[PDB]
Amino acid sequence: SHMFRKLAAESFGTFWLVFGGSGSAVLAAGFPELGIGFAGVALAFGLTVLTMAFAVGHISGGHFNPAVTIGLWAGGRFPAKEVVGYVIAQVVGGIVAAALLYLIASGKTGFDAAASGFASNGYGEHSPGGYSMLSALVVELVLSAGFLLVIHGATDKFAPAGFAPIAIGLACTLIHLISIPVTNTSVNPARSTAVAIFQGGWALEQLWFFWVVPIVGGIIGGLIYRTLLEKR
Amino acid sequence: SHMFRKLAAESFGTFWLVFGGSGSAVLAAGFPELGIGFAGVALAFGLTVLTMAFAVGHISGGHFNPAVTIGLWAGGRFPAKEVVGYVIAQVVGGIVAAALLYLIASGKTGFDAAASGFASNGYGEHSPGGYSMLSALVVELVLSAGFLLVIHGATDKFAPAGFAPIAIGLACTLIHLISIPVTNTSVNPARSTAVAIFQGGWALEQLWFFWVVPIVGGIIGGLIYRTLLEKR
Amino acid sequence: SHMFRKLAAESFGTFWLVFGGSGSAVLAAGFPELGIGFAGVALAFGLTVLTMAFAVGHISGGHFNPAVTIGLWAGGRFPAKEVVGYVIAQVVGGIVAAALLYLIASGKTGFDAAASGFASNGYGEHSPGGYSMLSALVVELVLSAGFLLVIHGATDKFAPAGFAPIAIGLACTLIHLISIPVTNTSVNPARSTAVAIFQGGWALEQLWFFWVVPIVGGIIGGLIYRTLLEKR
Amino acid sequence: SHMFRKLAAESFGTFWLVFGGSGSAVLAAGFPELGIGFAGVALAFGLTVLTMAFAVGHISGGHFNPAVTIGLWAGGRFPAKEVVGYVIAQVVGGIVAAALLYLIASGKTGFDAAASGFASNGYGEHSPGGYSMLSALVVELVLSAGFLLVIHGATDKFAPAGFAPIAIGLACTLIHLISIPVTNTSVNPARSTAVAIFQGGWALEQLWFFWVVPIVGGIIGGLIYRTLLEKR
Repeated sequence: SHMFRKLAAESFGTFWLVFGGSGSAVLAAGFPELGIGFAGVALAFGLTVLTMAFAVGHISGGHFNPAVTIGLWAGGRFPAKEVVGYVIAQVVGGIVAAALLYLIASGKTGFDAAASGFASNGYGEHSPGGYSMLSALVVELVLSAGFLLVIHGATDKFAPAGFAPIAIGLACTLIHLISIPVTNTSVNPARSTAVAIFQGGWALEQLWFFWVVPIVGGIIGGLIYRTLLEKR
Repeated sequence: SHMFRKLAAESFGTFWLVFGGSGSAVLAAGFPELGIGFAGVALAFGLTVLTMAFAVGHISGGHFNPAVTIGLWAGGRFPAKEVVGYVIAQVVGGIVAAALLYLIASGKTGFDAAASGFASNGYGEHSPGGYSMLSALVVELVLSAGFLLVIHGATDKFAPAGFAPIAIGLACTLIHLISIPVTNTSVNPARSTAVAIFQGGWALEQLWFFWVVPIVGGIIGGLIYRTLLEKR
Repeated sequence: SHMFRKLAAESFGTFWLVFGGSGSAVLAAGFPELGIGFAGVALAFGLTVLTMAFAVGHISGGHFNPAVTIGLWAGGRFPAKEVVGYVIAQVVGGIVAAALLYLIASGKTGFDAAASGFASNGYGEHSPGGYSMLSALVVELVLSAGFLLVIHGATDKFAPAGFAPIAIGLACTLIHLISIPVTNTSVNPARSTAVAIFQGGWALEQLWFFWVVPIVGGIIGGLIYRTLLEKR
Repeated sequence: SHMFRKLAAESFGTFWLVFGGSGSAVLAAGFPELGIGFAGVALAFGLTVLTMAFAVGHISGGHFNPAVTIGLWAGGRFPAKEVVGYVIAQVVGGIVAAALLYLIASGKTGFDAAASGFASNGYGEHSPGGYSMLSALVVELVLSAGFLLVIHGATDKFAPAGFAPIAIGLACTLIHLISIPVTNTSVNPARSTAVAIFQGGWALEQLWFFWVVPIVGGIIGGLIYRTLLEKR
């Protein structure tokens, strides 16, 4: 319940998320004949939220995501003052994991961080299924809103205590099963930023998208729970 | 505990279910070499129930399904008066998600909502494994009954509190692992309706089946728990 | 807490298990290009235990398995008098599901219940990987023991209440991930019996094995928890 | 709460882990056309921790891992005196499972424990993806630290009671989704030791690595939770 340690929890959580989620995508998804595919990456991603929320959610609330922190503010749960420190902690944490991951990935003949996307988020060409920008937009907006509708509900007063990390993490596996072919799935501006810095080309130029669209998405989910469903 | 907000919860839950479940099937199941297959779609489907039940089950009970609402009435848990509003909320919610999904899917060269089924439920030709009508019937009846036998038991007085969304959602992954090759799996009349409206052809003509057969199925499960297992 | 209803719970649980587990194996495991494989069947199997234990475990204890009932007796948890009724309830339940399943499977051109094993358990030729009898024995004995070491521990006094259906069901997914290539996995004499009656040939002649070996296995697990780990 | 029985719990837990995790890898991962792949093995591995922690964690704490026991000491949770007995119990348990597994695997024509690695951990050639030693190091250090950051947090005073076996086991599935292509994943010095003794060649010579690197890794995670995040 001291801020220095709350920021440490958040930096570590987002770290776990970016190391785990992206590590599975770069290291294991495509491994020939025995690789884990998109369903594997979705699972890893959502177990980074669930393990860490159980571990450090009781210290920080376990946001691990700028879009979650900003949406908790929108829905009346996080004070405007603590927002910016969390976002930075998260972004920092994610950068370190993505650099550690890069050093790992390059331990193998042929690794092209650039020519493989390095699990970066993108739309259009740099969409893995080649979905246009309007497909990228509508999917992140809907999925960020929803994501926050889950965090808000799961951690509500009259939501039986203890289970929110299960609700929230699995909602993060769900969201990846849905949107990977479309954008590789962000709904986390700090996840996109980590790997974009190591794809070095096309990722960095579409980055802004995955900062604007998840956040707007998550405010909306916060607004929908706050005004519609919470009262009571 | 106001009805307007309870209907909002239900519309949103069924929305999540149709966006998630169907979105995974249309967007990710068949993606070449890395796609999530039938086991992926089953998982997504059952995480739409579990996240949303945790999130909004404490507001509405989190039915998200006409067949569940009608079966809760049969087993003595939902009053006849509130049934019709829930069913409509659910059906509406599902329609919006299925339209949003359609706009997403069409962001990609080659998308034929019609020639691909758009994850609609069907029997005979329009059964993915080509199972006859009697296979379609017996599987939905058994699986709807069972589904409701789980909801009834999991949310029973003497069922330790908190865990029903886990029981109920996973029962929804289970049911999809079983029946997808047979009918693409409905046991949800509001799920079938959402996508059927966008397959535009063969789906709409078999629709009625997936309204009659899940409901009958779910009343039966409600009746079996009510008279057999609840008393005590 | 009346016996007639406790037997109904057990018949229904074992029913769910045999319909689900085997239904996934016969209907979905091998479906070309999108099928769920051995990992899918393992999951379905273990979600039949978890949903039903949550649903009817509070009525019966949710054994769903002759080897579990007989091992609960060994470890001092189930009285010798109630054993035989449970075993029969379980076996009956399983027979009905396996017949319903058969009617479903035959709704499709080419279905050979006999030439495909119908997910029956077997050793030697009728082992899917062709493991000898000594491989069949050691795997079921170890896995039945373990299974019961989990039921005993998970439902122990000083095991925090509520979570045993998660522990026990997932132990049932685990056990299938391990042993499917070896014997298709029984550790449930009532599961083997259900489908063996519909494979009609080689299954019925190896049946006895999967009645003797799981039970011995589960008594041992009961004995190991009772004398070693419970006291205290 | 007697030591003889606490050592029995630990020997049995590590046993389950090595039988399950490795059994899935040797028996099921590569089975042609229906095998469970790396995502299957990751799941089995992490369900050995979760079932056993639920089962025997309330007796011992359910460490099942020298690196976990040594890291619990570092983070101030396990007394230095009880460390060595646990490590040996764990190592013994694991040896027995790995021998039982070997007898199982050899029940099939063609089984070469040596030419197949027998799911042993290795770096360089004997890395399944051919990742250099510096990739092996950084991945285990990060993943052991993290692993212990999860155990510490999940079992913390102010972590709602009951859920730590879910947090901890799933963190063990996560860690395998990440690192299998790189080293087959150890973060468990007692897991590596079990199978290394049966690969008989290259495993035994790289062994030391997977004793030094996980432990250092897990002390660090213990140190990071102790000094940074616990106070309060």
